Amino acid sequence: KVFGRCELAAAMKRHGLDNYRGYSLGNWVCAAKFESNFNTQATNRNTDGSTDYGILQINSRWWCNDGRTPGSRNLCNIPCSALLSSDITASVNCAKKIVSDGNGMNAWVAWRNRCKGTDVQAWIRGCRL
Ligand SMILES: [Cl-]
Ligand SMILES: [Cl-]
Ligand SMILES: [Cl-]
Repeated sequence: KVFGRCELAAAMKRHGLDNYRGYSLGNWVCAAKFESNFNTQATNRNTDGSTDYGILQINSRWWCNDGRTPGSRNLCNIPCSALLSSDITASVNCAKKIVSDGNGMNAWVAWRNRCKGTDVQAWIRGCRL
């Protein structure tokens, strides 16, 4: 499923991500835009042998299990494939853990490089919400 922008904003808000760990909704929408282009099915292999999964590109070395990643910790206790679902619940639950791990949203490279410090409220402009 490829979410619309306002559609994803509404889902993220309903799931309690708006202002979670102090990160406004636009931060989360921007992160998803550049991590997955709002595509729940997105997967991308990383250089260390891990893979990033889903709308928020959650990593298989630390956070989810994909069965093929050396050093995997599965801290979200979830199969990575469950993070590719059309329902974002599992990705949100795991993202809440990631953003609580000490470095905030810096855990998302695309957020750090493309969202951090920018006018992130623009990502929710026009939405009823
Ligand atoms: Cl915002
Ligand atoms: Cl959803
Ligand atoms: Cl923080």
